[PDB]
Amino acid sequence: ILLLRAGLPSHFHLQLSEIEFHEIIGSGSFGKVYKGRCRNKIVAIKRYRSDVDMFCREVSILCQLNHPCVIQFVGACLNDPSQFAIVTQYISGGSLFSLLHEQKRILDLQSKLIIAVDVAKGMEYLHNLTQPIIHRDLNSHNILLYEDGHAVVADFGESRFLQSNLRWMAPEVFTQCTRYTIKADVFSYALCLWEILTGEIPFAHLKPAAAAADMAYHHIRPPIGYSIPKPISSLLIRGWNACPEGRPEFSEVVMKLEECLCNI
Amino acid sequence: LPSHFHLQLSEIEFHEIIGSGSFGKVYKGRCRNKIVAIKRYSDVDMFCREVSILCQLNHPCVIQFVGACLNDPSQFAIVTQYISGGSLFSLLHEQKRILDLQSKLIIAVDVAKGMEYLHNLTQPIIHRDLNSHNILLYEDGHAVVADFGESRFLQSGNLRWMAPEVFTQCTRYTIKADVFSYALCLWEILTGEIPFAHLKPAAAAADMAYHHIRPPIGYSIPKPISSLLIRGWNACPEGRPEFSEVVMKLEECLCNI
Ligand SMILES: CNS(=O)(=O)c1ccc(N2CCOCC2)c(Nc2ncnc3[nH]cc(Br)c23)c1
Ligand SMILES: CNS(=O)(=O)c1ccc(N2CCOCC2)c(Nc2ncnc3[nH]cc(Br)c23)c1
Repeated sequence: ILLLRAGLPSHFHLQLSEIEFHEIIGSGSFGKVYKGRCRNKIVAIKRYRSDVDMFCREVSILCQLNHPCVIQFVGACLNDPSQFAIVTQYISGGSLFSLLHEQKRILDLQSKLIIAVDVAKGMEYLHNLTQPIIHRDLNSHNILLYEDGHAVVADFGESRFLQSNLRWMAPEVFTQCTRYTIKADVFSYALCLWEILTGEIPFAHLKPAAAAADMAYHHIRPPIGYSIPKPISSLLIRGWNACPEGRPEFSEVVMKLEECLCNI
Repeated sequence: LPSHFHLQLSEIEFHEIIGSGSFGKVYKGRCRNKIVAIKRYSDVDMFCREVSILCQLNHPCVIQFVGACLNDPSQFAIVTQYISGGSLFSLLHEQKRILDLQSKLIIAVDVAKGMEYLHNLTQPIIHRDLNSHNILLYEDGHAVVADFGESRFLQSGNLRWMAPEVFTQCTRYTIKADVFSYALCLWEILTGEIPFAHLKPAAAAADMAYHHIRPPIGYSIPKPISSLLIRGWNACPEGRPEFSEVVMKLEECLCNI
Protein backbone atom coordinates (compact mmCIF):
# COMPACT_ATOMS: atom_id res chain seq x y z
CA ILE A 1 0.00 0.00 0.00
CA LEU A 2 2.99 2.31 0.57
CA LEU A 3 4.69 0.84 -2.53
CA LEU A 4 1.41 1.44 -4.44
CA ARG A 5 0.66 4.96 -3.11
CA ALA A 6 4.17 5.81 -4.45
CA GLY A 7 3.87 4.19 -7.92
CA LEU A 8 0.30 5.12 -8.81
CA PRO A 9 0.24 8.64 -10.31
CA SER A 10 -1.21 11.08 -7.82
CA HIS A 11 -4.01 12.34 -10.14
CA PHE A 12 -5.63 8.90 -9.68
CA HIS A 13 -5.55 9.20 -5.86
CA LEU A 14 -9.10 9.80 -4.64
CA GLN A 15 -10.53 10.61 -1.24
CA LEU A 16 -13.70 8.80 -0.28
CA SER A 17 -15.29 12.20 0.41
CA GLU A 18 -14.84 13.06 -3.34
CA ILE A 19 -17.11 10.15 -4.24
CA GLU A 20 -20.90 10.24 -4.16
CA PHE A 21 -22.53 6.79 -3.98
CA HIS A 22 -25.96 6.45 -5.54
CA GLU A 23 -27.32 2.96 -6.22
CA ILE A 24 -25.97 -0.54 -5.98
CA ILE A 25 -25.80 -1.90 -9.57
CA GLY A 26 -23.91 -5.15 -8.87
CA SER A 27 -22.73 -7.45 -6.09
CA GLY A 28 -20.47 -10.25 -4.83
CA SER A 29 -18.37 -11.61 -1.94
CA PHE A 30 -15.44 -9.32 -2.78
CA GLY A 31 -17.67 -6.29 -2.40
CA LYS A 32 -20.36 -4.24 -4.11
CA VAL A 33 -20.50 -2.00 -7.13
CA TYR A 34 -22.30 1.35 -6.94
CA LYS A 35 -23.36 3.86 -9.53
CA GLY A 36 -22.34 7.37 -8.44
CA ARG A 37 -20.61 10.66 -9.19
CA CYS A 38 -16.97 11.80 -9.02
CA ARG A 39 -15.15 14.92 -10.18
CA ASN A 40 -18.23 15.89 -12.14
CA LYS A 41 -18.33 12.57 -13.98
CA ILE A 42 -20.95 9.83 -13.82
CA VAL A 43 -18.97 6.82 -12.56
CA ALA A 44 -19.12 3.24 -11.37
CA ILE A 45 -17.47 2.43 -8.03
CA LYS A 46 -16.25 -0.94 -6.82
CA ARG A 47 -15.92 -0.95 -3.04
CA TYR A 48 -14.20 -3.72 -1.04
CA ARG A 49 -16.20 -5.28 1.89
CA SER A 50 -4.59 -11.06 1.25
CA ASP A 51 -7.49 -8.59 0.56
CA VAL A 52 -4.91 -5.79 0.39
CA ASP A 53 -2.78 -7.68 -2.13
CA MET A 54 -5.90 -8.31 -4.27
CA PHE A 55 -6.81 -4.58 -4.32
CA CYS A 56 -3.23 -3.40 -4.91
CA ARG A 57 -2.94 -5.75 -7.90
CA GLU A 58 -6.26 -4.63 -9.39
CA VAL A 59 -5.29 -0.96 -9.22
CA SER A 60 -1.81 -1.66 -10.65
CA ILE A 61 -3.53 -3.31 -13.59
CA LEU A 62 -6.28 -0.72 -14.11
CA CYS A 63 -3.98 2.31 -14.09
CA GLN A 64 -2.10 0.83 -17.10
CA LEU A 65 -5.20 0.74 -19.26
CA ASN A 66 -6.06 3.09 -22.06
CA HIS A 67 -8.10 1.74 -24.90
CA PRO A 68 -11.61 2.54 -26.11
CA CYS A 69 -12.63 -1.15 -25.85
CA VAL A 70 -11.51 -1.37 -22.23
CA ILE A 71 -13.18 0.29 -19.24
CA GLN A 72 -11.73 3.71 -18.47
CA PHE A 73 -10.06 3.88 -15.08
CA VAL A 74 -10.68 7.09 -13.11
CA GLY A 75 -9.00 6.54 -9.77
CA ALA A 76 -8.97 4.60 -6.51
CA CYS A 77 -9.08 5.40 -2.77
CA LEU A 78 -5.91 4.23 -0.97
CA ASN A 79 -6.24 5.76 2.52
CA ASP A 80 -6.66 2.51 4.47
CA PRO A 81 -8.32 -0.91 3.95
CA SER A 82 -11.68 0.32 5.32
CA GLN A 83 -11.81 3.07 2.68
CA PHE A 84 -10.62 0.96 -0.30
CA ALA A 85 -12.51 1.74 -3.56
CA ILE A 86 -12.08 1.64 -7.33
CA VAL A 87 -13.66 4.09 -9.77
CA THR A 88 -14.20 3.75 -13.50
CA GLN A 89 -16.39 5.30 -16.15
CA TYR A 90 -20.06 4.40 -16.14
CA ILE A 91 -21.74 3.01 -19.26
CA SER A 92 -25.48 3.50 -19.62
CA GLY A 93 -26.40 0.64 -21.97
CA GLY A 94 -25.77 -1.96 -19.26
CA SER A 95 -24.36 -5.48 -19.41
CA LEU A 96 -24.45 -7.68 -22.49
CA PHE A 97 -25.90 -10.42 -20.30
CA SER A 98 -28.91 -8.23 -19.54
CA LEU A 99 -29.39 -7.22 -23.15
CA LEU A 100 -29.45 -10.82 -24.36
CA HIS A 101 -31.07 -12.66 -21.45
CA GLU A 102 -33.20 -10.22 -19.43
CA GLN A 103 -34.33 -7.57 -21.89
CA LYS A 104 -34.10 -10.31 -24.56
CA ARG A 105 -33.54 -7.63 -27.22
CA ILE A 106 -33.16 -9.20 -30.68
CA LEU A 107 -30.01 -7.98 -32.44
CA ASP A 108 -29.15 -8.35 -36.13
CA LEU A 109 -25.90 -9.87 -37.34
CA GLN A 110 -24.09 -6.60 -37.93
CA SER A 111 -24.90 -5.43 -34.37
CA LYS A 112 -23.69 -8.69 -32.86
CA LEU A 113 -20.41 -8.61 -34.75
CA ILE A 114 -19.72 -5.01 -33.80
CA ILE A 115 -19.88 -6.17 -30.20
CA ALA A 116 -17.79 -9.28 -30.84
CA VAL A 117 -15.23 -7.20 -32.71
CA ASP A 118 -15.02 -4.51 -30.02
CA VAL A 119 -14.51 -7.12 -27.29
CA ALA A 120 -11.84 -8.89 -29.33
CA LYS A 121 -10.06 -5.56 -29.84
CA GLY A 122 -10.00 -4.95 -26.07
CA MET A 123 -8.60 -8.41 -25.45
CA GLU A 124 -6.03 -7.97 -28.23
CA TYR A 125 -5.02 -4.73 -26.49
CA LEU A 126 -4.59 -6.45 -23.11
CA HIS A 127 -2.73 -9.47 -24.48
CA ASN A 128 -0.25 -7.36 -26.51
CA LEU A 129 0.86 -4.91 -23.82
CA THR A 130 4.57 -4.91 -23.00
CA GLN A 131 3.55 -6.88 -19.93
CA PRO A 132 0.45 -8.83 -21.08
CA ILE A 133 -2.62 -8.91 -18.87
CA ILE A 134 -4.97 -11.84 -18.48
CA HIS A 135 -8.51 -10.78 -17.72
CA ARG A 136 -9.36 -14.24 -16.34
CA ASP A 137 -13.09 -13.40 -15.88
CA LEU A 138 -14.47 -12.51 -19.29
CA ASN A 139 -18.22 -13.07 -19.60
CA SER A 140 -21.43 -11.36 -20.73
CA HIS A 141 -21.75 -9.59 -17.35
CA ASN A 142 -18.36 -7.97 -17.90
CA ILE A 143 -19.17 -6.77 -21.43
CA LEU A 144 -20.83 -3.37 -21.09
CA LEU A 145 -22.62 -1.54 -23.85
CA TYR A 146 -22.74 2.03 -25.05
CA GLU A 147 -26.15 3.32 -26.20
CA ASP A 148 -24.77 3.17 -29.79
CA GLY A 149 -24.06 -0.56 -29.58
CA HIS A 150 -20.27 -0.51 -29.17
CA ALA A 151 -18.82 -2.46 -26.22
CA VAL A 152 -16.12 -2.45 -23.57
CA VAL A 153 -14.45 -5.02 -21.31
CA ALA A 154 -14.86 -4.34 -17.59
CA ASP A 155 -13.99 -5.64 -14.12
CA PHE A 156 -10.33 -6.48 -13.64
CA GLY A 157 -10.83 -7.98 -10.17
CA GLU A 158 -9.54 -11.40 -11.25
CA SER A 159 -6.94 -10.14 -13.66
CA ARG A 160 -3.31 -11.13 -13.49
CA PHE A 161 -0.16 -10.04 -15.32
CA LEU A 162 1.31 -12.82 -17.50
CA GLN A 163 4.52 -14.09 -15.83
CA SER A 164 8.03 -14.53 -17.37
CA ASN A 165 6.69 -37.21 -13.70
CA LEU A 166 3.99 -36.17 -16.14
CA ARG A 167 3.67 -39.42 -18.10
CA TRP A 168 1.50 -40.93 -15.35
CA MET A 169 -0.49 -37.83 -14.29
CA ALA A 170 -4.27 -37.65 -14.36
CA PRO A 171 -5.26 -34.90 -16.81
CA GLU A 172 -6.68 -32.67 -14.06
CA VAL A 173 -3.41 -32.91 -12.16
CA PHE A 174 -1.40 -32.11 -15.31
CA THR A 175 -3.65 -29.10 -15.85
CA GLN A 176 -3.06 -27.81 -12.29
CA CYS A 177 0.70 -27.86 -12.76
CA THR A 178 0.59 -25.98 -16.05
CA ARG A 179 0.35 -22.24 -15.40
CA TYR A 180 -2.54 -20.76 -17.44
CA THR A 181 -1.82 -18.33 -20.23
CA ILE A 182 -3.60 -15.56 -22.10
CA LYS A 183 -5.25 -18.40 -24.01
CA ALA A 184 -7.73 -18.90 -21.15
CA ASP A 185 -9.26 -15.62 -22.19
CA VAL A 186 -9.76 -16.87 -25.74
CA PHE A 187 -11.77 -19.84 -24.48
CA SER A 188 -14.02 -17.60 -22.40
CA TYR A 189 -14.39 -15.33 -25.43
CA ALA A 190 -15.45 -18.20 -27.66
CA LEU A 191 -18.38 -18.93 -25.35
CA CYS A 192 -19.29 -15.27 -25.25
CA LEU A 193 -19.27 -15.25 -29.07
CA TRP A 194 -21.64 -18.22 -29.17
CA GLU A 195 -23.73 -16.66 -26.43
CA ILE A 196 -24.07 -13.57 -28.63
CA LEU A 197 -24.99 -15.38 -31.83
CA THR A 198 -27.46 -17.79 -30.29
CA GLY A 199 -28.83 -15.38 -27.72
CA GLU A 200 -28.46 -18.28 -25.30
CA ILE A 201 -26.57 -18.70 -22.00
CA PRO A 202 -24.02 -21.49 -22.42
CA PHE A 203 -25.48 -24.75 -21.10
CA ALA A 204 -28.48 -22.63 -19.99
CA HIS A 205 -30.04 -25.69 -18.38
CA LEU A 206 -27.02 -26.33 -16.10
CA LYS A 207 -25.71 -24.75 -12.96
CA PRO A 208 -22.27 -23.17 -13.47
CA ALA A 209 -20.22 -25.94 -11.82
CA ALA A 210 -21.95 -28.64 -13.85
CA ALA A 211 -21.31 -26.75 -17.11
CA ALA A 212 -17.65 -26.30 -16.23
CA ALA A 213 -17.49 -29.98 -15.40
CA ASP A 214 -18.90 -31.01 -18.77
CA MET A 215 -16.61 -28.74 -20.73
CA ALA A 216 -13.63 -29.75 -18.60
CA TYR A 217 -14.09 -33.49 -18.13
CA HIS A 218 -16.61 -34.73 -20.73
CA HIS A 219 -15.16 -32.31 -23.36
CA ILE A 220 -18.60 -31.02 -24.27
CA ARG A 221 -19.20 -27.69 -25.95
CA PRO A 222 -22.35 -25.88 -26.86
CA PRO A 223 -24.10 -27.03 -30.04
CA ILE A 224 -22.92 -25.48 -33.25
CA GLY A 225 -25.83 -25.20 -35.67
CA TYR A 226 -25.45 -25.57 -39.43
CA SER A 227 -26.82 -22.01 -39.92
CA ILE A 228 -23.90 -20.31 -38.13
CA PRO A 229 -21.50 -18.73 -40.67
CA LYS A 230 -18.35 -20.72 -41.45
CA PRO A 231 -15.65 -18.21 -40.46
CA ILE A 232 -17.29 -17.91 -37.03
CA SER A 233 -17.86 -21.60 -36.38
CA SER A 234 -14.19 -22.02 -37.22
CA LEU A 235 -13.25 -19.39 -34.61
CA LEU A 236 -15.53 -21.14 -32.12
CA ILE A 237 -14.19 -24.62 -32.77
CA ARG A 238 -10.60 -23.35 -32.45
CA GLY A 239 -11.29 -20.86 -29.66
CA TRP A 240 -12.66 -23.43 -27.24
CA ASN A 241 -10.24 -26.18 -28.10
CA ALA A 242 -9.23 -27.96 -24.91
CA CYS A 243 -5.62 -27.51 -26.02
CA PRO A 244 -4.79 -23.89 -25.16
CA GLU A 245 -2.05 -23.63 -27.80
CA GLY A 246 -4.66 -24.44 -30.49
CA ARG A 247 -6.70 -21.32 -29.69
CA PRO A 248 -6.16 -18.37 -32.01
CA GLU A 249 -4.55 -15.11 -30.96
CA PHE A 250 -7.00 -12.25 -30.64
CA SER A 251 -5.23 -10.33 -33.41
CA GLU A 252 -6.56 -12.99 -35.80
CA VAL A 253 -10.01 -13.10 -34.19
CA VAL A 254 -10.22 -9.41 -34.95
CA MET A 255 -8.97 -9.78 -38.52
CA LYS A 256 -11.62 -12.44 -39.24
CA LEU A 257 -14.58 -10.73 -37.62
CA GLU A 258 -13.78 -7.46 -39.42
CA GLU A 259 -13.79 -9.45 -42.69
CA CYS A 260 -17.31 -10.60 -41.79
CA LEU A 261 -18.31 -6.99 -41.21
CA CYS A 262 -17.09 -6.18 -44.74
CA ASN A 263 -19.27 -9.03 -46.05
CA ILE A 264 -22.23 -8.47 -43.65
CA LEU B 1 7.34 -35.96 14.89
CA PRO B 2 7.18 -38.91 17.32
CA SER B 3 10.55 -38.63 19.16
CA HIS B 4 11.55 -42.23 18.47
CA PHE B 5 11.55 -41.57 14.68
CA HIS B 6 14.17 -38.82 15.14
CA LEU B 7 17.50 -39.81 13.60
CA GLN B 8 20.99 -38.41 13.80
CA LEU B 9 23.24 -38.58 10.75
CA SER B 10 25.67 -40.79 12.72
CA GLU B 11 22.94 -43.48 13.07
CA ILE B 12 22.95 -43.93 9.28
CA GLU B 13 25.61 -45.98 7.50
CA PHE B 14 25.69 -44.95 3.81
CA HIS B 15 26.64 -47.20 0.92
CA GLU B 16 26.12 -46.83 -2.86
CA ILE B 17 23.77 -44.44 -4.64
CA ILE B 18 20.68 -46.18 -6.05
CA GLY B 19 18.67 -43.31 -7.49
CA SER B 20 18.85 -39.65 -8.45
CA GLY B 21 17.09 -36.47 -9.65
CA SER B 22 17.08 -32.66 -9.27
CA PHE B 23 15.47 -33.29 -5.84
CA GLY B 24 18.57 -35.05 -4.46
CA LYS B 25 20.01 -38.58 -4.31
CA VAL B 26 18.87 -41.94 -2.86
CA TYR B 27 21.32 -44.34 -1.21
CA LYS B 28 21.38 -47.93 -0.10
CA GLY B 29 22.77 -48.34 3.39
CA ARG B 30 22.34 -49.60 6.94
CA CYS B 31 20.37 -48.07 9.87
CA ARG B 32 19.21 -49.26 13.29
CA ASN B 33 20.14 -52.84 12.42
CA LYS B 34 18.26 -53.00 9.10
CA ILE B 35 19.22 -52.65 5.43
CA VAL B 36 17.68 -49.37 4.30
CA ALA B 37 17.20 -46.84 1.50
CA ILE B 38 18.04 -43.24 2.43
CA LYS B 39 16.72 -40.13 0.61
CA ARG B 40 18.62 -36.85 0.95
CA TYR B 41 17.20 -33.47 -0.21
CA SER B 42 9.39 -23.40 0.89
CA ASP B 43 11.69 -26.44 0.52
CA VAL B 44 11.29 -27.12 4.29
CA ASP B 45 7.48 -27.02 4.27
CA MET B 46 7.59 -29.91 1.80
CA PHE B 47 9.92 -31.97 3.98
CA CYS B 48 7.61 -31.84 7.04
CA ARG B 49 4.74 -32.69 4.75
CA GLU B 50 6.63 -35.73 3.43
CA VAL B 51 7.68 -36.78 6.93
CA SER B 52 4.26 -36.19 8.54
CA ILE B 53 2.84 -38.53 5.89
CA LEU B 54 5.48 -41.25 6.20
CA CYS B 55 5.19 -41.68 9.98
CA GLN B 56 1.45 -42.50 9.61
CA LEU B 57 2.08 -45.39 7.17
CA ASN B 58 1.76 -49.00 8.35
CA HIS B 59 0.70 -51.49 5.70
CA PRO B 60 2.44 -54.45 3.97
CA CYS B 61 1.90 -53.01 0.46
CA VAL B 62 3.30 -49.59 1.45
CA ILE B 63 6.92 -48.68 2.23
CA GLN B 64 7.99 -48.89 5.90
CA PHE B 65 9.19 -45.66 7.44
CA VAL B 66 12.21 -45.94 9.74
CA GLY B 67 13.00 -42.36 10.72
CA ALA B 68 14.26 -39.02 9.51
CA CYS B 69 17.01 -36.58 10.42
CA LEU B 70 15.92 -33.08 11.46
CA ASN B 71 19.07 -31.26 12.66
CA ASP B 72 19.28 -28.66 9.86
CA PRO B 73 18.30 -28.17 6.18
CA SER B 74 21.72 -29.47 5.05
CA GLN B 75 21.30 -32.70 7.07
CA PHE B 76 17.72 -33.62 6.16
CA ALA B 77 17.27 -37.28 5.39
CA ILE B 78 14.47 -39.84 5.17
CA VAL B 79 15.04 -43.53 5.81
CA THR B 80 12.87 -46.46 4.77
CA GLN B 81 13.09 -50.24 4.39
CA TYR B 82 15.23 -51.28 1.44
CA ILE B 83 13.61 -53.57 -1.13
CA SER B 84 15.89 -55.95 -2.95
CA GLY B 85 13.89 -56.70 -6.11
CA GLY B 86 14.21 -53.26 -7.70
CA SER B 87 11.59 -51.18 -9.47
CA LEU B 88 8.78 -52.57 -11.51
CA PHE B 89 9.71 -50.23 -14.38
CA SER B 90 13.05 -51.99 -14.50
CA LEU B 91 11.77 -55.53 -14.25
CA LEU B 92 9.33 -54.75 -17.06
CA HIS B 93 11.44 -52.55 -19.35
CA GLU B 94 15.17 -52.96 -18.67
CA GLN B 95 15.39 -56.61 -17.57
CA LYS B 96 12.28 -57.41 -19.62
CA ARG B 97 11.39 -60.50 -17.57
CA ILE B 98 8.47 -62.63 -18.90
CA LEU B 99 5.80 -63.01 -16.22
CA ASP B 100 2.79 -65.29 -16.17
CA LEU B 101 -0.57 -63.62 -15.73
CA GLN B 102 -0.59 -64.62 -12.04
CA SER B 103 2.70 -62.86 -11.24
CA LYS B 104 1.34 -59.72 -12.91
CA LEU B 105 -1.95 -59.71 -10.98
CA ILE B 106 -0.16 -60.33 -7.69
CA ILE B 107 1.70 -57.04 -8.21
CA ALA B 108 -1.47 -55.29 -9.42
CA VAL B 109 -3.47 -56.40 -6.39
CA ASP B 110 -0.64 -55.52 -3.99
CA VAL B 111 -0.30 -52.01 -5.39
CA ALA B 112 -4.13 -51.65 -5.28
CA LYS B 113 -4.29 -52.72 -1.60
CA GLY B 114 -1.58 -50.19 -0.70
CA MET B 115 -3.54 -47.49 -2.52
CA GLU B 116 -6.79 -48.61 -0.88
CA TYR B 117 -5.02 -48.36 2.46
CA LEU B 118 -3.79 -44.84 1.82
CA HIS B 119 -7.15 -43.64 0.52
CA ASN B 120 -9.13 -45.05 3.47
CA LEU B 121 -7.13 -43.67 6.37
CA THR B 122 -9.01 -41.47 8.83
CA GLN B 123 -7.22 -38.55 7.15
CA PRO B 124 -6.74 -39.93 3.57
CA ILE B 125 -3.52 -39.56 1.55
CA ILE B 126 -3.08 -38.96 -2.17
CA HIS B 127 0.18 -40.32 -3.49
CA ARG B 128 0.07 -37.93 -6.48
CA ASP B 129 3.00 -39.69 -8.29
CA LEU B 130 2.28 -43.40 -8.65
CA ASN B 131 4.18 -45.08 -11.49
CA SER B 132 6.40 -48.10 -12.28
CA HIS B 133 9.46 -46.33 -10.77
CA ASN B 134 7.80 -46.05 -7.34
CA ILE B 135 6.43 -49.55 -7.31
CA LEU B 136 9.08 -51.72 -5.68
CA LEU B 137 9.26 -55.52 -5.82
CA TYR B 138 10.21 -58.02 -3.15
CA GLU B 139 12.08 -61.06 -4.40
CA ASP B 140 8.94 -63.16 -3.87
CA GLY B 141 7.11 -60.93 -6.39
CA HIS B 142 5.01 -58.94 -3.94
CA ALA B 143 5.10 -55.19 -4.36
CA VAL B 144 5.04 -51.95 -2.39
CA VAL B 145 4.20 -48.32 -3.12
CA ALA B 146 7.08 -45.91 -2.53
CA ASP B 147 8.39 -42.34 -2.72
CA PHE B 148 5.87 -40.10 -0.98
CA GLY B 149 7.69 -36.87 -1.97
CA GLU B 150 4.66 -35.60 -3.88
CA SER B 151 2.02 -36.98 -1.53
CA ARG B 152 -0.62 -34.63 -0.09
CA PHE B 153 -3.23 -35.03 2.61
CA LEU B 154 -6.71 -34.72 1.13
CA GLN B 155 -8.23 -31.26 1.79
CA SER B 156 -11.89 -31.31 2.91
CA GLY B 157 -20.70 -18.23 -10.90
CA ASN B 158 -17.53 -17.03 -12.68
CA LEU B 159 -16.83 -20.83 -13.20
CA ARG B 160 -19.27 -21.03 -16.14
CA TRP B 161 -17.07 -19.04 -18.57
CA MET B 162 -13.75 -20.35 -17.19
CA ALA B 163 -11.30 -22.18 -19.38
CA PRO B 164 -11.00 -25.81 -18.26
CA GLU B 165 -7.37 -25.34 -17.26
CA VAL B 166 -8.42 -22.56 -14.91
CA PHE B 167 -11.34 -24.50 -13.45
CA THR B 168 -9.07 -27.46 -12.75
CA GLN B 169 -6.71 -25.05 -10.85
CA CYS B 170 -9.51 -23.61 -8.62
CA THR B 171 -10.52 -27.19 -7.81
CA ARG B 172 -8.94 -29.36 -5.09
CA TYR B 173 -6.98 -32.55 -5.96
CA THR B 174 -8.86 -35.84 -5.32
CA ILE B 175 -7.86 -39.48 -4.74
CA LYS B 176 -9.23 -40.32 -8.19
CA ALA B 177 -6.03 -38.92 -9.75
CA ASP B 178 -4.14 -41.91 -8.31
CA VAL B 179 -6.70 -44.22 -9.94
CA PHE B 180 -5.94 -42.81 -13.36
CA SER B 181 -2.22 -43.26 -12.73
CA TYR B 182 -2.79 -46.82 -11.54
CA ALA B 183 -4.79 -47.67 -14.68
CA LEU B 184 -1.74 -46.80 -16.75
CA CYS B 185 0.48 -48.85 -14.45
CA LEU B 186 -1.93 -51.75 -14.83
CA TRP B 187 -1.86 -51.51 -18.64
CA GLU B 188 1.92 -51.14 -18.48
CA ILE B 189 2.14 -54.31 -16.38
CA LEU B 190 -0.04 -56.49 -18.54
CA THR B 191 1.50 -55.40 -21.88
CA GLY B 192 5.12 -54.93 -20.72
CA GLU B 193 5.09 -51.64 -22.60
CA ILE B 194 5.80 -48.12 -21.42
CA PRO B 195 2.68 -46.06 -22.08
CA PHE B 196 3.12 -44.04 -25.28
CA ALA B 197 6.67 -45.36 -25.65
CA HIS B 198 7.00 -43.30 -28.85
CA LEU B 199 6.37 -39.98 -27.02
CA LYS B 200 8.21 -37.86 -24.52
CA PRO B 201 6.34 -37.48 -21.21
CA ALA B 202 4.77 -34.04 -21.67
CA ALA B 203 3.68 -34.91 -25.22
CA ALA B 204 2.00 -37.96 -23.66
CA ALA B 205 0.37 -36.03 -20.80
CA ALA B 206 -0.98 -33.50 -23.34
CA ASP B 207 -2.43 -36.12 -25.69
CA MET B 208 -4.16 -37.87 -22.76
CA ALA B 209 -5.55 -34.63 -21.41
CA TYR B 210 -6.36 -32.59 -24.53
CA HIS B 211 -6.88 -35.05 -27.38
CA HIS B 212 -8.28 -37.78 -25.09
CA ILE B 213 -5.76 -40.40 -26.25
CA ARG B 214 -5.30 -43.61 -24.24
CA PRO B 215 -3.17 -46.74 -24.63
CA PRO B 216 -4.38 -49.43 -27.07
CA ILE B 217 -6.21 -52.47 -25.70
CA GLY B 218 -5.47 -55.64 -27.70
CA TYR B 219 -6.52 -59.27 -27.09
CA SER B 220 -3.28 -59.23 -25.05
CA ILE B 221 -5.55 -57.98 -22.22
CA PRO B 222 -8.48 -60.04 -20.82
CA LYS B 223 -12.06 -58.74 -20.99
CA PRO B 224 -12.92 -58.35 -17.28
CA ILE B 225 -9.75 -56.37 -16.58
CA SER B 226 -10.08 -54.22 -19.74
CA SER B 227 -13.39 -52.86 -18.48
CA LEU B 228 -11.59 -51.69 -15.31
CA LEU B 229 -8.79 -50.07 -17.37
CA ILE B 230 -11.20 -47.98 -19.43
CA ARG B 231 -13.11 -46.81 -16.40
CA GLY B 232 -9.85 -46.25 -14.50
CA TRP B 233 -8.49 -43.75 -17.01
CA ASN B 234 -11.81 -41.99 -17.59
CA ALA B 235 -11.52 -38.25 -18.25
CA CYS B 236 -14.11 -37.71 -15.52
CA PRO B 237 -12.56 -38.41 -12.10
CA GLU B 238 -16.01 -39.34 -10.73
CA GLY B 239 -16.33 -41.97 -13.47
CA ARG B 240 -13.25 -43.78 -12.16
CA PRO B 241 -13.55 -46.64 -9.63
CA GLU B 242 -12.53 -46.62 -5.95
CA PHE B 243 -9.48 -48.77 -5.11
CA SER B 244 -11.66 -51.08 -3.00
CA GLU B 245 -13.53 -52.13 -6.15
CA VAL B 246 -10.24 -52.54 -8.05
CA VAL B 247 -9.04 -54.95 -5.35
CA MET B 248 -12.27 -57.00 -5.49
CA LYS B 249 -12.24 -57.53 -9.25
CA LEU B 250 -8.53 -58.27 -9.35
CA GLU B 251 -8.79 -60.80 -6.51
CA GLU B 252 -11.74 -62.36 -8.34
CA CYS B 253 -9.41 -62.72 -11.34
CA LEU B 254 -6.74 -64.31 -9.15
CA CYS B 255 -9.29 -67.00 -8.22
CA ASN B 256 -9.44 -67.90 -11.94
CA ILE B 257 -5.84 -67.14 -13.12
C1 LIG C 1 -15.66 0.01 -10.88
N1 LIG C 1 -15.89 -0.44 -12.27
S1 LIG C 1 -15.39 -2.06 -12.59
O1 LIG C 1 -14.93 -2.09 -13.97
O2 LIG C 1 -14.61 -2.65 -11.51
C2 LIG C 1 -16.92 -2.93 -12.63
C3 LIG C 1 -16.96 -4.21 -12.13
C4 LIG C 1 -18.15 -4.90 -12.18
C5 LIG C 1 -19.29 -4.32 -12.72
N2 LIG C 1 -20.51 -5.04 -12.76
C6 LIG C 1 -20.71 -5.54 -14.12
C7 LIG C 1 -22.03 -6.29 -14.17
O3 LIG C 1 -22.02 -7.35 -13.20
C8 LIG C 1 -21.89 -6.81 -11.88
C9 LIG C 1 -20.55 -6.10 -11.76
C10 LIG C 1 -19.23 -3.02 -13.21
N3 LIG C 1 -20.41 -2.45 -13.75
C11 LIG C 1 -20.53 -1.31 -14.56
N4 LIG C 1 -19.49 -0.50 -14.82
C12 LIG C 1 -19.68 0.56 -15.61
N5 LIG C 1 -20.80 0.97 -16.22
C13 LIG C 1 -21.81 0.15 -15.94
N6 LIG C 1 -23.09 0.29 -16.40
C14 LIG C 1 -23.89 -0.71 -15.92
C15 LIG C 1 -23.09 -1.51 -15.14
BR1 LIG C 1 -23.69 -3.06 -14.22
C16 LIG C 1 -21.76 -0.98 -15.13
C17 LIG C 1 -18.03 -2.33 -13.17
C1 LIG D 1 13.79 -43.13 1.36
N1 LIG D 1 12.86 -44.09 0.72
S1 LIG D 1 11.64 -43.40 -0.28
O1 LIG D 1 10.48 -44.29 -0.21
O2 LIG D 1 11.58 -41.95 -0.12
C2 LIG D 1 12.27 -43.69 -1.92
C3 LIG D 1 12.07 -42.72 -2.88
C4 LIG D 1 12.54 -42.97 -4.14
C5 LIG D 1 13.20 -44.15 -4.44
N2 LIG D 1 13.68 -44.39 -5.76
C6 LIG D 1 12.75 -45.30 -6.43
C7 LIG D 1 13.28 -45.59 -7.83
O3 LIG D 1 13.43 -44.35 -8.54
C8 LIG D 1 14.35 -43.47 -7.90
C9 LIG D 1 13.88 -43.14 -6.49
C10 LIG D 1 13.41 -45.11 -3.45
N3 LIG D 1 14.11 -46.30 -3.77
C11 LIG D 1 14.12 -47.52 -3.09
N4 LIG D 1 13.62 -47.64 -1.87
C12 LIG D 1 13.66 -48.84 -1.27
N5 LIG D 1 14.15 -50.00 -1.70
C13 LIG D 1 14.66 -49.83 -2.92
N6 LIG D 1 15.25 -50.82 -3.65
C14 LIG D 1 15.67 -50.34 -4.86
C15 LIG D 1 15.33 -49.00 -4.88
BR1 LIG D 1 15.70 -47.81 -6.31
C16 LIG D 1 14.68 -48.66 -3.66
C17 LIG D 1 12.93 -44.86 -2.18
